[PDB]
Amino acid sequence: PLSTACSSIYFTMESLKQIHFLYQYSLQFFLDIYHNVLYENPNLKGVTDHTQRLSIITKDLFQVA
Repeated sequence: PLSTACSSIYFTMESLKQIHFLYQYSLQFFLDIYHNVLYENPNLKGVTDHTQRLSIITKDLFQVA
């Protein structure tokens, strides 16, 4: 489910260029977003239960993106 949501966000982000010419986003930028959510996450620190970590990861992905 997280991977599906991640793909949806990136493609929505890519198609966002239609409403304004300025919004030109590359794949590397979205990869940086996803890796920041994945690696450098304050909320993930101190949590070992995987379900809670995935909930934190998806919420933080939405917010950080």
